[PDB]
Amino acid sequence: SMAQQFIDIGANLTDDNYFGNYHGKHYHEEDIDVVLQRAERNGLSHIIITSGCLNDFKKAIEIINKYQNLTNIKLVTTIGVHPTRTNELKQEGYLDELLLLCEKNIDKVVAIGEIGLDYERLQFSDKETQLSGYRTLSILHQKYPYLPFFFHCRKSWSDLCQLNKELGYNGCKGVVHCFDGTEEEMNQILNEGWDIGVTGNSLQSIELLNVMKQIPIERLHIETDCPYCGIKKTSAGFKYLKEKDFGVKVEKYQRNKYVQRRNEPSNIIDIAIIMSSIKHISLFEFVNKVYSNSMNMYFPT
Repeated sequence: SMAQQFIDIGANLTDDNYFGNYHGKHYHEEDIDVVLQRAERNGLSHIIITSGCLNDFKKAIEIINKYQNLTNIKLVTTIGVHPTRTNELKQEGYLDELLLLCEKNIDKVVAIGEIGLDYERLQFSDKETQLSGYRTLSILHQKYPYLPFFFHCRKSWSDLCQLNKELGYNGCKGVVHCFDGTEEEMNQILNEGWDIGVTGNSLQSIELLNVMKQIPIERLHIETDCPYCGIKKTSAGFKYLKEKDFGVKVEKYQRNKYVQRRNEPSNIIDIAIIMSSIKHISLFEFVNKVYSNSMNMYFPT
């Protein structure tokens, strides 16, 4: 009976922090329940739990199995291997196990992702391994040609665009998420038929604000990428917020309070506020249209 206002197209709910673990130490009880309660209280109706490898996918499925009966929020996930974990594709049986898990849980899967290329993180999966892995991952689109994409792109757009063409992705639906590129990259992305997802990282500088305000409203999605990417007091976008609660130190954890530096699905409102302000669109009109974008992209009827 709560409002249905937000779809978080990218929540990292498998992150250690939601199991009360911060850099290897256990601080508090696994609190996804209260994270979800706060999310419901702010009108989140669907949360796409991002998954980027076999372990993540197992975790995402466990969260959905455990919590779906305790929340009105639709919990779903994605199928794919993050460019930085494409090295894991070399282990024999890895891909088969991933594909079997996907098939058994296909009703929980709403995108192929998080997939793509990351040319700032080349130490576990080098450029060749990333390119190779992306090609291997095309089996997902082959098996499930109706699934839209959730793409990761860092300093790699020209290569990503070429690969998408080569693998026949062009003309499909998809979002380039956590976008922080240039105006020219934004326009090339839209020119290729894709949408753009905006997080707190997309809003960190005045230069980024001037790119994001140019995203056409009917091509825009919002997301938290939580626990990462919360608006900082340092952020350019912060100029547009009014009385943001930063929460409390993890040592002073309260069930009814935000943990400091732990972004949450409910913090998606920060993103809608900033975006609608810089685009000079009525907040509720903005909220409504972005909701519709994400529904038609990931939860079509």
